Amino acid sequence: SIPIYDYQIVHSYPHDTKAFTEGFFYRNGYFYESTGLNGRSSIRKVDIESGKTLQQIELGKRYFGEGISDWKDKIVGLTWKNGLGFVWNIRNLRQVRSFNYDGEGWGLTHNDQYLIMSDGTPVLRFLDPESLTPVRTITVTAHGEELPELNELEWVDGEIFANVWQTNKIVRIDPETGKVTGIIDLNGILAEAGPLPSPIDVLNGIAWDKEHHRLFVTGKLWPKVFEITLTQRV
Ligand SMILES: [Ca+2]
Repeated sequence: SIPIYDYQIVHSYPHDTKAFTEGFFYRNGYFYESTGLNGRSSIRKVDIESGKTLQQIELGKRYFGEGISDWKDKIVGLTWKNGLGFVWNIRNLRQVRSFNYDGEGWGLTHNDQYLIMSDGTPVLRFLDPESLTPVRTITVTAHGEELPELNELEWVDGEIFANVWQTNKIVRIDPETGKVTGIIDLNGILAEAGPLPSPIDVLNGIAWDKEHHRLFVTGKLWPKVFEITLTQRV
């Protein structure tokens, strides 16, 4: 019953083959990426066409960054094992706040009212953007069963898209119910990426350009970001 979507590549853009993508979004014509880079973690503003960095901060050695999302004129970021997050001004990525949260923090996105965070479990949390505390909590299910390993997130036209860690699939989640209503199958997309680096890591990172309706997907150490369209299979 859950429709499956196949992809068509519209464009491929260069992606840093050393970049362990942990957070990824599109804003004001650019990509913003939270990356692990050889043991340390950075937040970068990236030119889409060239994949080159325009602006970057490197987090303190005590912290390792995970999901990031814009909120108004801020960027909000999660961490790997710190149980805390950060808020930066978007202009110069100056840190303005730290906040605590429960458990782990993997992917982060937002809709018009809330930040939405995953943590590698089936559970998604909707944060009040001022208090940065959970005001709604939902459990994600596919075929009526809990779906764990939810990672990078993106709000796309009223749905929550999520990477499922260790797979080449992206689930489309009904935000009212937590039910998976569609599955995007990206298996085989690496065969269309050109020469691959060694090592290479997993699919992870979804961004959405609301103005032009461009959907972008990438992965850890992946040599490309793909702009893709979707068609329902069968
Ligand atoms: Ca995202």
